[PDB]
Amino acid sequence: MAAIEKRQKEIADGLASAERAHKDLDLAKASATDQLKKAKAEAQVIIEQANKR
Repeated sequence: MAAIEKRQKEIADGLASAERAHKDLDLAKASATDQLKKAKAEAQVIIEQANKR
């Protein structure tokens, strides 16, 4: 459906495509969480949530 009949090293496209996406989403989520936490904590005072321990 994607590759008709022309492709050699797909790992490359998948690496850059998966890397750029993973990094993008990661930075996005992190930025949001940090931004929200910062704003909230700044509003007055709010504890933090433990995702692990």
